[PDB]
Amino acid sequence: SGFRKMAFPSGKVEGCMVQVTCGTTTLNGLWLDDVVYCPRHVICTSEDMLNPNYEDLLIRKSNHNFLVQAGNVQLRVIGHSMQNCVLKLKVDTANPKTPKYKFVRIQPGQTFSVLACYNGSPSGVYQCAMRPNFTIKGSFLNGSCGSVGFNIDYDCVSFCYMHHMELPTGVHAGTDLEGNFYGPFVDRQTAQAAGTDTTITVNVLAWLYAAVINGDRWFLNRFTTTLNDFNLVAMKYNYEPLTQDHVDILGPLSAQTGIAVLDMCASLKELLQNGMNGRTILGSALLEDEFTPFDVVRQCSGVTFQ
Amino acid sequence: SGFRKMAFPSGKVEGCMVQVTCGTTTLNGLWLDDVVYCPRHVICTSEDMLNPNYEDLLIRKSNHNFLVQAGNVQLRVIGHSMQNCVLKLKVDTANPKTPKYKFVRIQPGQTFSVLACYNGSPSGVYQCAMRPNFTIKGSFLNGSCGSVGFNIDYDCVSFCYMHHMELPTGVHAGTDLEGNFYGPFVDRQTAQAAGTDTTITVNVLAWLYAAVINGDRWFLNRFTTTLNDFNLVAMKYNYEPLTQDHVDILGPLSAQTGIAVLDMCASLKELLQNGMNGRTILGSALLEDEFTPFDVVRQCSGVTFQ
Ligand SMILES: CCc1ccc(Cc2ccc3c(c2)[C@]2(OC3)O[C@H](CO)[C@@H](O)[C@H](O)[C@@H]2O)cc1
Ligand SMILES: CCc1ccc(Cc2ccc3c(c2)[C@]2(OC3)O[C@H](CO)[C@@H](O)[C@H](O)[C@@H]2O)cc1
Ligand SMILES: [Cl-]
Ligand SMILES: [Cl-]
Repeated sequence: SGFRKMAFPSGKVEGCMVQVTCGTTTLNGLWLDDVVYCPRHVICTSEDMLNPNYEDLLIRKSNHNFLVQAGNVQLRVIGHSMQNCVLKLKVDTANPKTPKYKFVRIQPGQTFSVLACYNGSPSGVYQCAMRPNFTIKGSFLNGSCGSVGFNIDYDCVSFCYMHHMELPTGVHAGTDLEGNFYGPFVDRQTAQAAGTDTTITVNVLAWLYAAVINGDRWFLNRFTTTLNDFNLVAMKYNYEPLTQDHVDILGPLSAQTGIAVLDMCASLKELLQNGMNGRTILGSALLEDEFTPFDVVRQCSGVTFQ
Repeated sequence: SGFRKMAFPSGKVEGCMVQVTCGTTTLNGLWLDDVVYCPRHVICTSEDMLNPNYEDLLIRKSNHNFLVQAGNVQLRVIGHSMQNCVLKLKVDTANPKTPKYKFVRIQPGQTFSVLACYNGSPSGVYQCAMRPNFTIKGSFLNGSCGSVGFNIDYDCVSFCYMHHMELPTGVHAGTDLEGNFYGPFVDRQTAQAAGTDTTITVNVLAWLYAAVINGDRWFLNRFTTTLNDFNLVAMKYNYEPLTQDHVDILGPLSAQTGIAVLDMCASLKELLQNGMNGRTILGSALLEDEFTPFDVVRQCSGVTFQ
């Protein structure tokens, strides 16, 4: 036992990272089959970003202007095109390391792993979640744009995110692999502010289920509640309303533990009202919301990937 | 910016994981060059573990009894030998994926990443630290024995840990790659209890330096202290005494931030005495001690690995 914020093994995605340089800008790209995906702002300069017209900035570029390096070998670019906020560079070699993969657009509250990269070289891996206000709370220095978020199922990598920018508040915005941003964010430097960072209540309960499975049970109480009562409390603490679909996704953890979902909501409610009183749950002194119900089951079941 | 508990990319180690079965027991092994390392308790049954005599249990084994599978291909075992608590199985093929690597025995307070594996297949990766009482607080289900902890420098993997067992308290014990356990723990089921889980003060300050670099500065105050005063406080809160070598390792973060190490200790001191008052630092409501000073510099500098 033990429960930890665990990322997916990163090897399969490490094999797709490449460096992309246009003019003076270098960032990362993702090499899948014979196509290299990267943020389109690689073609921008520093003022270019105040109010760029990418359609016009790309007119000045040709295939030979995009220097793509995979490890120490240069890749040949035979085509380029813009799709939403991403450029797709067609190279003349298929990546030999391409895993089986899919492109998916995730929902707020879902989690995924990030392989932070600089200059096409991996730096580290950590788990993140798509926040209800559509930002992620990552770790990104300059040059990390183009690093991707992903989940792995069996032997299929589902890419879900590509990094594009940092708000003045230090949180992060990006796109899916079709180039569409999560949320209202745009790839220009402007007054962009994030909405409320509401907590993903269904992940919190999942994590409370994890704790009981992993021996922490002090928060369990003699009470129960209803969805309509619970939700008055979640609305007061800036929590996502809990829904019947969520109660349903929590069924399996409820079955394995024998603790009814609504009794667990009653545990969460008292914790919101009274705090933890200086105690801890799974090593944390605050309620954790970046573990989905699939993530607790997966980690508590030892699911592996081939 | 942003600061997160980041693991090392796991691809290089994913290429060394293999399944090891002796009789009915399956666990993981590490395939480096032509040798496969795994816990010696793979040769034990269930009662065998109360007070095993591995010397005698191994006398009953031969090379053909150790079934080593790498992905879907079986490996041929041409030799086996015990070194402390690990068995070394010599196979007739060198692993083609062997990275450059080293075996190191770490010091308490040092951190490393774990690639949790089941049946020779990776499941996830997370960062851990060797605790002052020589246990690690991991995530391990049955079948995870043999998963390794590691750090990567440049393109050299320094293996530092191999998982072997769980104490009744849910914390974990293991060995280095030479087969010697960290701490007093032995590979038998007995009354083994962990000593105090003291906090690694030099990592805490490192993380306080990370927070200031990442915009959290509310804990900074108008005070300073001395090592001898500070240490009276660390001793009262079950913190490791801070030493001059530690002040020295913190120099670079002190230089980059302009906050004197002893002023930062004065910040840590008030936090120990008054608590955080319901606020948070780098997203945590408690003081984090599993980031070493090298880990903050590395993550805040974008160091990558080839
Ligand atoms: C085969 C051995 C094994 C596997 C997994 C676990 C841990 C575990 C954690 C979390 C969940 C579950 C199991 C699970 O879903 C939520 O529990 C449901 C009700 O018992 C069950 O119907 C599901 O098939 C599923 O096992 C223990 C032992
Ligand atoms: C080249 C661009 C760059 C690199 C790294 C960073 C972040 C950074 C974080 C943490 C530390 C340091 C830097 C560092 O050690 C601790 O700061 C010391 C005093 O300035 C310096 O002497 C060291 O070389 C080292 O830069 C910013 C910009
Ligand atoms: Cl916390
Ligand atoms: Cl974490």
